[PDB]
Amino acid sequence: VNKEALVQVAEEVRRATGLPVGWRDVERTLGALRATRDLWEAVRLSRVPLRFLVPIWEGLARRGLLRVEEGLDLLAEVPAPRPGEAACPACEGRGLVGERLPGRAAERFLAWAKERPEAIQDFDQGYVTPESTLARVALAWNWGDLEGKEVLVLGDDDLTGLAAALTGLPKRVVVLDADPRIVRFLERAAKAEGLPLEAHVHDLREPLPEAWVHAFHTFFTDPVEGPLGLQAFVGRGLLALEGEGCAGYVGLTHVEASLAKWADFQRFLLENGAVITELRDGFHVYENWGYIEQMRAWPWLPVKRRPEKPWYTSALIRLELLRRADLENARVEGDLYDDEESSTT
Amino acid sequence: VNKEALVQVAEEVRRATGLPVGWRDVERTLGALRATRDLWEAVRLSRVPLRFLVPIWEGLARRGLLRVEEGLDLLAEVPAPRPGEAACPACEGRGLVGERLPGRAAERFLAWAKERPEAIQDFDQGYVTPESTLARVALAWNWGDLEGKEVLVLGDDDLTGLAAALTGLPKRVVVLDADPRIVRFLERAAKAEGLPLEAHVHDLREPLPEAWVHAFHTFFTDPVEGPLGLQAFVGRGLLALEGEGCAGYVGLTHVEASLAKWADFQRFLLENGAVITELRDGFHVYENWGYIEQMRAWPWLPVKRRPEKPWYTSALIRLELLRRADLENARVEGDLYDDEESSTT
Ligand SMILES: CSC[C@H]1O[C@@H](n2cnc3c(N)ncnc32)[C@H](O)[C@@H]1O
Ligand SMILES: CSC[C@H]1O[C@@H](n2cnc3c(N)ncnc32)[C@H](O)[C@@H]1O
Ligand SMILES: NCCCCN(CCCN)CCCN
Ligand SMILES: NCCCCN(CCCN)CCCN
Ligand SMILES: [Fe+3]
Repeated sequence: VNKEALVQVAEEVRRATGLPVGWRDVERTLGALRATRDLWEAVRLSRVPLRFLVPIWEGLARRGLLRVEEGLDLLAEVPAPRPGEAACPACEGRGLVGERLPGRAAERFLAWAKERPEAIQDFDQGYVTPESTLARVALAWNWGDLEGKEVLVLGDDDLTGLAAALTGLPKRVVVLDADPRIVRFLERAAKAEGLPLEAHVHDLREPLPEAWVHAFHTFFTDPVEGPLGLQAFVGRGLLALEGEGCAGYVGLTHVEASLAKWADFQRFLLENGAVITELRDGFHVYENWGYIEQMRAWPWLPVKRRPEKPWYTSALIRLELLRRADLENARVEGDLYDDEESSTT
Repeated sequence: VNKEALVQVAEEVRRATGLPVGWRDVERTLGALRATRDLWEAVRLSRVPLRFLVPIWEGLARRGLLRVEEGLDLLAEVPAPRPGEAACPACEGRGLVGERLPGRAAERFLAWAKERPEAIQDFDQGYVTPESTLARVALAWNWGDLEGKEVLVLGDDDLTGLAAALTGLPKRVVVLDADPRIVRFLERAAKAEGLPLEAHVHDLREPLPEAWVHAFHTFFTDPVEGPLGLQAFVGRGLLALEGEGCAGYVGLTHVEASLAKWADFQRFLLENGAVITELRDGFHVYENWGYIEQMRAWPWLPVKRRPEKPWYTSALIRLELLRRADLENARVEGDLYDDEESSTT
């Protein structure tokens, strides 16, 4: 197997699906398979969308390069790099450790996370590990985006708002979520701990209310990944920021977003006056959600076994505004949970 | 002292200098000074250009907010966050570690580093610590940008090329540098260790030779940071990549580049076919160079004592091409080593 084989597998998939699948996506697919035969692990190692993975694995099987039988087994020596093991074990490759946060935030957060609302399918929910929440908050601590600042959290299954509020740092934390279970849990924690934390039921398919426009120094979001998802979560965040000097924290996956779409996201940020100052790939590790068998991709999977360990991960982005973001504050139209590269909804 | 003072301090500096100095840079300046009396540590904690910090420190002193003597001491309570301390100590916040590299590369690189050429001012040199180099290469290993790949290094006081060769992963490594000392050291190492590693004297102000155009899968550079430096090094590197699916690794400082120049750099990348997949800020720690008292900024400093520990740092950026970059291969006109934001030449 040689380099042109990778090119032809991609073009074939590009022809069937209309999606931006290139040869390096095929290389990555094969590279992961050098290290694992487990489907979920292959996904984690690959950094390719699950929507691309399925037809690539099938194209590869058609050519006799891959055996699909209770696992994904390579049949040939391949022209693809093996995954390297360079990640720092002490911080799981993050570079940041939440244990270091003040106000004993890390230990107090673990107590709350034990009673957290379970992830549900209606809102594309699936929460990150506690260490991932605490480290995302620690990035914001390190960049001076918590202390004395007004913090907005757009969707909060991860409980970032709680973690941010437990540090003692923020002036206040406001959390928006469509799910009353998350709002109520946050309001129970706020009252029990004495935290300057409020939470409100709001569906981000509808415009951001005027109280929250240009009213915050810092936002966090781990959003749905459409262009619709970027209108519903990130565009709203940008509009919520007062302006120059305000910062945003954004989750970004490979599983549901290609590099062509990472580039569309980055171009959206740069054209609306922001700049990226951190992009830590693989920063968030997700806890397995209960509804995996009900997602769109499940019937497509070549091997179907419930995962037993984490496999879904995302990058953490920090952006900062160089000027005020005057974006439209419009309704989302179209199905937020049906992006063409989505798979876990 | 309210936020409007922060804005006035920035507006004065901006008006005096013509440079993009904003309120958040003044907040960052002050935030750092909450945490240290030491000028070099204040630079490291600030994330502000030294060309900015000098006049901000002077503007603060003029308003009776900062005492400047054998240390920098704040004279009032200030609305500025204290920088957080959540970096993982194990990997110095990078998330990556060199020790696991293949070929026993870490251990072998350390021994060659002991005899490295010392940094000279003629070429704006200043090498990162050995672990910074190794971690930079390890990021490339984790992203599959070394194994069976053709690697170009554009400038190499850091000896990234030797470190990458020592893994035994690349197909080959080509190093270009204007300094014959760097070239000759690499040749000797290549010969002694039997590595597929070659080095050539080349001045990046001149066109990339045709034999290196669109010839590589991976490049590394830690470049001079003007518009011009970014054209001589990064624009060359992009031209050197074959195209879609190829990777670049770029060092980018706060010390000599503002957030506005970071945003100009990011837009350059995105409009030339690239996408950022990693941006780890503060990844590289730099060893203190000999000619510090002959650098441009030295007479500007409000206190003048040799640094006893590291203070200059830079981000590590990973870019990937979504398509071929067809940039011009023209001669770079102007003064490479005299960018408006430069301070360490
Ligand atoms: C997208 S999953 C991250 C979070 O955003 C929330 N979320 C998902 N969809 C919406 C929506 N349309 N409006 C508001 N919050 C949402 C979820 O309930 C979860 O806490
Ligand atoms: C910017 S310093 C990093 C490296 O680039 C090299 N360098 C600096 N200027 C040039 C140039 N004009 N052409 C090639 N290499 C350069 C230095 O010798 C060093 O090893
Ligand atoms: N469907 C469960 C996985 C959700 C991942 N995130 C969506 C990103 C892809 N569009 C939301 C996670 C919130 N913590
Ligand atoms: N003048 C000494 C400091 C120069 C910094 N540059 C050194 C590059 C080689 N390691 C890098 C600036 C970041 N692009
Ligand atoms: Fe670490």
